[PDB]
Amino acid sequence: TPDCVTGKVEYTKYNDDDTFTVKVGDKELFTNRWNLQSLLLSAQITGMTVTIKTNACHNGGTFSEVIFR
Amino acid sequence: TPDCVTGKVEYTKYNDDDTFTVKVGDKELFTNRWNLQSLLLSAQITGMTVTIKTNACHNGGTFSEVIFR
Amino acid sequence: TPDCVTGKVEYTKYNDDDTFTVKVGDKELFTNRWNLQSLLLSAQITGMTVTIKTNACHNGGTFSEVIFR
Amino acid sequence: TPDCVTGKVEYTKYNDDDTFTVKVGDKELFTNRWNLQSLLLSAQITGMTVTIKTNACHNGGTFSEVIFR
Amino acid sequence: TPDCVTGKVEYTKYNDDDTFTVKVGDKELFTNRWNLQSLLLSAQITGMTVTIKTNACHNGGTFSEVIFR
Repeated sequence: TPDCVTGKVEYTKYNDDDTFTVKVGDKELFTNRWNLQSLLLSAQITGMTVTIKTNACHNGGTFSEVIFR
Repeated sequence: TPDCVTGKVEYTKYNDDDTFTVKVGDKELFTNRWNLQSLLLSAQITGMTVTIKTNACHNGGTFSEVIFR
Repeated sequence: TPDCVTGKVEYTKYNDDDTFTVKVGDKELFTNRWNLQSLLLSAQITGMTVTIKTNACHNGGTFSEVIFR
Repeated sequence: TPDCVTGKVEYTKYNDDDTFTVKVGDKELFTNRWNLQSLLLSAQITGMTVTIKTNACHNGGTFSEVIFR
Repeated sequence: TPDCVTGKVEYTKYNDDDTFTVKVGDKELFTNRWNLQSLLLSAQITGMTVTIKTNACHNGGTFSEVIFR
């Protein structure tokens, strides 16, 4: 899957539909994977660099693959 | 959903009905989303600025949307 | 419900019946709410001041309401 | 349940069966309590001293009661 | 289960099939145990040494047993 954005997690958002948004690089993207919520907030808090890979690489686009570096 | 309040989490409260209350800005708001409890306590502990988004923007109002910065 | 004790968590204990005990101020109290276990351990580790609210405000009293500050 | 051993968690072992071995002081002890399992991991991650309470205080002994200090 | 690799977690990856991959030593290994995800990211974050035990000890192999040190 192509890299979409890489960078520290700028901010995150818990959404009303229970999905979870991250702003990384130039994009907000959201995931419907419950498991990723804790992981991504941890990554935000600790300032980890993450790479979000998705074919739907647009603002508001969906993702389910993350590399934590 | 419009922003309701933004600030550090002044305190949180675990309620007898197992809902979870946050005090942010000038409002106590509560959520019954279990996923949010650990996210909100982490945001409080680490001193994140959160924005609670809700249409019940008044004391005692319910919410299910949060930005963590 | 009335405040019972306020202070840092002195220690916590996971009990054989799967309830969870905290010591705050001069009182040892316990809760049967699963949700509170990780929250209370996190409060303890991070040095948060908690207020345990309960009408059973005595050693061995049960509680299900906590303010984390 | 009497004290068995007090110390920092030397290692934790998540087993195939999903049981959870912990080594504290010179004792390797197993527990089947999933929640207690994740509290121990948090304790080890953050450097907490714990007291494992059990009558079966030998390698391979079981427990279900811990004091997090 | 026999030892596969021992080392710090170099990076981790959340996969589209909801399994989680760790790079330790010269191996990428993945697990389907949800519970291990947070613990493995934590080990990565804190620089903990892990020992992954599996018979599938080869790049891309699966695992379900870990010792956190």
